[PDB]
Amino acid sequence: HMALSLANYLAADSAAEALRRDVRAGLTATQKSLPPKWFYDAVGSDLFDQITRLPEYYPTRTEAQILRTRSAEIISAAGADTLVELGSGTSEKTRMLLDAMRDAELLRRFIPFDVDAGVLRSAGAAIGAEYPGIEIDAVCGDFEEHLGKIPHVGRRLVVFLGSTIGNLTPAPRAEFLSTLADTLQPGDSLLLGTDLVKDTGRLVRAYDDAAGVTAAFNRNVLAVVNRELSADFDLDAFEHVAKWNSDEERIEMWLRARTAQHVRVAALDLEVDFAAGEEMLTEVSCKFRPENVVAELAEAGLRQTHWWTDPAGDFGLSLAVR
Ligand SMILES: O=C(O)[C@H](Cc1c[nH+]c[nH]1)[NH+]1CCOCC1
Repeated sequence: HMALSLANYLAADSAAEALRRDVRAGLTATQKSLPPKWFYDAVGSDLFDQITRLPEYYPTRTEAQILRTRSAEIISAAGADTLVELGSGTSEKTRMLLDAMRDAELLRRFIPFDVDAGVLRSAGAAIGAEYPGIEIDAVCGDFEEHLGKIPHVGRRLVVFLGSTIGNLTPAPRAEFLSTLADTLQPGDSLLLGTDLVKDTGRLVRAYDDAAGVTAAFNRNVLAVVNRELSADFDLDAFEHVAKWNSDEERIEMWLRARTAQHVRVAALDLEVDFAAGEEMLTEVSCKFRPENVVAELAEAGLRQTHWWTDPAGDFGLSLAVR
């Protein structure tokens, strides 16, 4: 029910300042862009939840199937009594891992780490009910800033699933893995999900579904800016575009102005213009090669001890240690 510890390192005013800075920088750049972290307000989070069930969006169900068939092996290899989730704690994937830890009579502690305190409370109540006696220590924070705030207690399995790591470009990605590695003690393990290079048609369709749900998700960042910064983006004026970048081997989401648009952002005393056909970058989703996952882990000071992948080779999970 209500048993919980929660530390909260995210302030509303600090988030508001960050949005103002990001939007100013992003909209005044010659090549316009917006950071994807701002996708995930309440509406955008619900849209992403729906995305995970789209026929075209294979990543979630593919990762889940790997966990479904190999969770016992993962938990045995980790030997952890504490599950740290860099993420909500709300998915069936979490429960697959917790179940396996319970089955092995190892489970003692759950540490959900996410940006929404309300979500963490909900996760804590649900998990607390399903695994009686489990200790829950929630951390409300940003995984690019507050990894050092994660408690160093027990033998910890830190999981970073869904190929979230792919939403970081190489420089911030390397910094993230290095920082994360620095927090691991002997006996701790990282479980990392990475979406893999594959048929490019399938990749593009995964980010441009027939039902237009990803398009709604993408355009919602404009609604976020409209509401929070008193802007007047016309969402109907922007086309959703998903591209495969073969040089960087990443999916990119863009918003393309159908016609010329004049946008006023009142909170920033700012006016910007979009030319007809002008495109604005809103997200990258890097796709990996198995050999390069090993390399990127190595550069961060982590040794991959286990590698799991579906029979189609669509998705991969790494276990890595110091
Ligand atoms: O790149 C993706 O596949 C998604 C974001 C996304 C899905 N569809 C469009 N963007 N990310 C992966 C795991 O959760 C965090 C976000």
